[PDB]
Amino acid sequence: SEVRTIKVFTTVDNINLHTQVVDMSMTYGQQFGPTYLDGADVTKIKPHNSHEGKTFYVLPNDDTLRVEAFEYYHTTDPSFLGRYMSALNHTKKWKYPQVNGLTSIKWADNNCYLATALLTLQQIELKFNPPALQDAYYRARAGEAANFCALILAYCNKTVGELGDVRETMSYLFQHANLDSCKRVLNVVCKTCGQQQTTLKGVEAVMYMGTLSYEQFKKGVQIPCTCGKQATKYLVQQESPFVMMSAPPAQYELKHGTFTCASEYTGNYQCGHYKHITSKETLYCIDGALLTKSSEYKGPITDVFYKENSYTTTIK
Ligand SMILES: Cc1ccc(NC2CNC2)cc1C(=O)N[C@H](C)c1cccc(-c2ccc(CN[C@H]3CC[C@@H](O)C3)s2)c1
Ligand SMILES: [Zn+2]
Repeated sequence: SEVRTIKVFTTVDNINLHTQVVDMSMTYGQQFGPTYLDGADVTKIKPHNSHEGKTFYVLPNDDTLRVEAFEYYHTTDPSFLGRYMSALNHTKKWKYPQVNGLTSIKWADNNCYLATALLTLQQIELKFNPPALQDAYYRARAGEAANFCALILAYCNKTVGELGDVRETMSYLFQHANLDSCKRVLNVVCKTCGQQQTTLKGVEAVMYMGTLSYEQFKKGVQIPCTCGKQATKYLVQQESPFVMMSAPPAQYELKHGTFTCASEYTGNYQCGHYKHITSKETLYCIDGALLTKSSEYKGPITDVFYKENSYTTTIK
């Protein structure tokens, strides 16, 4: 029969486009290997006329594509692009309403943890190393978050519909961000073992598990020492744009102007629901597309974010 061809573009980054002549006899899979159009898998689909001039993602099967992919995503995981595309096929159908001047996500597929992560990222100063996240984060801030959400899912190895932990999600994202200048100095004091000082850099400089209260962390927290006597750990020095204080969910009171934003978590381990509390002129509770306002808050909180620049203790 007649051999028909169209010109299309292939890519791994949607920056470097590569002109290809495709036979309309054969599947994309027979000519490129696994191929995606706007996240949708077309590997086993024959080219349509409407495809002419369109861009298709392909797996890097040569050194040029492998390098462009690594430079863009900062990963060599062979399944990364397929997972990104599979997730994108879903997140492009989500609604991203502007709620309180920020981009949120209307609830679907257990995406409350992503909505809360996305709302937190918009409030804190953060530069991503992968251009993929830089580029998608810039679009997410402008209200176009489908790509950013699909990259978060891909980078965090989460299925669409699986409930995730906001603290684990932020931890992954922080590990792909420039925090080289973030520094934390801790002092642990025991009656027996004396005073020992530790300096933490990067992700460990901005995250703490065991208290929601920045003020309590500064005053001092009780931790088990090596000897088995209780010891006091306190913050001596903090240099970072923000700090993230996490703990297992507990009834907490949030007061206007004493924090930036917080993760509320109702329900049981791995099957609950996240809401985002933010401090503006009053306390805002952002629940996907749903918004409520209150002068004060009491609820089960698991993450609190406070802004920072430089803090030095007055203790000793
Ligand atoms: C949602 C989710 C997904 C995946 C994972 N995976 C693992 C962590 N990495 C691998 C976790 C969670 C999770 O649920 N996190 C919350 C913050 C959380 C964290 C820690 C503990 C708990 C809880 C314990 C008990 C609970 C029931 N309710 C309590 C809380 C308030 C009080 O009045 C009753 S929730 C949750
Ligand atoms: Zn001790």
